[PDB]
Amino acid sequence: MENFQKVEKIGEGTYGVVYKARNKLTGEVVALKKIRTEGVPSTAIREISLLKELNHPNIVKLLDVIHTENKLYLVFEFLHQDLKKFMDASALTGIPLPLIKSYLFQLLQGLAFCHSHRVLHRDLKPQNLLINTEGAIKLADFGLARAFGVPVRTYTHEVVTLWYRAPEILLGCKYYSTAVDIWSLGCIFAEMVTRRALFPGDSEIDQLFRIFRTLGTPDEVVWPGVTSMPDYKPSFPKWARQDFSKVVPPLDEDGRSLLSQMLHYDPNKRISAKAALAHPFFQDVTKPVPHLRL
Repeated sequence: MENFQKVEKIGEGTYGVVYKARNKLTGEVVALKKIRTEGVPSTAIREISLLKELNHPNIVKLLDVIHTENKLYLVFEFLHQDLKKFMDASALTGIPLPLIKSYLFQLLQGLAFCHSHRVLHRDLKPQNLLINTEGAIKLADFGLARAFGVPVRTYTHEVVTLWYRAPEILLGCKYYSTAVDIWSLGCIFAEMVTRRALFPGDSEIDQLFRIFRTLGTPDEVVWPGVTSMPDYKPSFPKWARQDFSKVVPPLDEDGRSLLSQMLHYDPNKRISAKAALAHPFFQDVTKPVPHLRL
C-alpha cells in the first residue's frame, strides 16, 4: 500500500508473499503479508480481526489489518531470523541443549495461550518460528489457516509442509484439535536435537509410512477408533515401534519422555501444551541468548 515501502521479499507461502517493509508514518519496520473471483469474505475479516486482539510474548503480534481495494494486507511485528535458518547455521555444532529447552518451553507457552482461546496453527514448521537477539522465539501465523482456509497450493508454486503433519490429519480426520500443534512441535523439537528432520516424507503416504516405521503402525490398542478413520486402510503394512534412544540420541531421558508424550498417536492421549510446561524436563530451564548473525 501507499503507507508502506517494501524493502525486500522475506517469504513465499500459501497465504501469499511476505515483505519486510517500512511504515511511511510510524517509521517502524514490519513484516507485510499480502494475502492470496470475489473480494475477501466477511467471515475471514471478522476472524482475522479477532486474532489481532491476541497478545502474548511468544506469538508474533498482528499489528494491523488492512482491507483495501478489496485486497487484504496483514501487518506483523518484525523479527530478523527464523528457526530454519538458525538451525542450518548451527548444523555443524548443533544448538546447545539449554537453548533448545528454552525455545521449546517458550513455544509451549505460546501454544498454551493460543489453545486456551481455541485458536490453533495447524501448519507449524521451523520457518514460522521467529527468534530475536534477546533469546525469545515466537510463533507466526496462528489462526490464519482457519481464518482463510487450506488452499491447494501457493502462487510462488509451493506447498505446505507435510513433514510436521499430525497422523490424524493424514488419516482424513476433518475435526482435528489443538493436539495437532503439539505433534508438529514435537517433530521440531526432535529436529533441533538431531539436526535432521524427523519425518521428511515426499508424499502423503510416504509421510504416514515414515511415521509408522518409527512409532509403529497404529492399531485399536494404542489408538481406539483409528481403523475407522476416513483414510485408514487395512492394507497398511504393519511395522514395529523403535526405541526413542535410537531416534533422538543423545537427548536425555527427561527429553525423550516428553517427546514421547508429544508424539502419542491418539490425539486424546497426546500431552497438552499446558501439561507439557510442567514436565520434569523443564525443571532447570533458563533463557540463554543465541549467537545470532544478522
